[PDB]
Amino acid sequence: QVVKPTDERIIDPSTANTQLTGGVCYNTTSGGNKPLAGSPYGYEFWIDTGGGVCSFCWYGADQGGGAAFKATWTNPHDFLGRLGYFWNENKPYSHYENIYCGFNYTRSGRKTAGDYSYIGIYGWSRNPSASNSNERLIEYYIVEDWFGNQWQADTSPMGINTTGGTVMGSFTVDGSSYQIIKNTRVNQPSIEGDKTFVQYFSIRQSPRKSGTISITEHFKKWEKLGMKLGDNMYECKFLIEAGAGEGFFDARLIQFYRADNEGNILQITP
Repeated sequence: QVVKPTDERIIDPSTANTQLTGGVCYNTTSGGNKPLAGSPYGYEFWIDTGGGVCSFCWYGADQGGGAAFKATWTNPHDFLGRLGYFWNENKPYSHYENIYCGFNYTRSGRKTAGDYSYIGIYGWSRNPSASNSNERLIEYYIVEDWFGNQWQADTSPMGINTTGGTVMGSFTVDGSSYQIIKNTRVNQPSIEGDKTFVQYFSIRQSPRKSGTISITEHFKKWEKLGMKLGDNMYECKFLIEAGAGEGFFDARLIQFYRADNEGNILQITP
């Protein structure tokens, strides 16, 4: 049985709404994961073949829960900015115990991030022993929010017409139903070069800009639906992805922590 941690070092996301200052900003691609000094986290700045003018600023180890960042973009071609745990040490998700993320941010409004966009938790995992060769590499998303577009409101959850693929199931956690979707990307770019791989999505049905994500609950449910993650988790990071547009994301809080089933903290920042 999993008990929610109540440790005093956990910041209440609801009222973590003071603007942060004093970022250190990066304006070009990071060439994969790059560590942050004085921090357990790594960041990544990624864009597709370019348009440019994005910035990604970390708010440092001693404020905003330690993983807070701000991003801006101006007509990017699929900008991804992310910060959080980097692993890639041949361990399954369950090796990291119960993972949580407390967040609070502001962002630009509807239709400032193109036709598609994602905010939430993101990473990859490898499962080389999967019988289906398409499932040996996994890209995953827990989507708390997005920017909508001309056709659909940012207050309405994205669906398979944005993600592609198939609704596999659903469950309720952290105050909302999530729709679970599996998609196959066919000869597309990945962390292992151009190939076929699968994407797993949990789409929050009631989008939000602050709260707590019970990350491991999503991993457990995907696996219950036959969406296996395998034995080499790559990373687990908070993401802003903007397909295009011109806008910003500005976190007052991003706090990862890990706890055992009894709720004792194994890892937390700051």
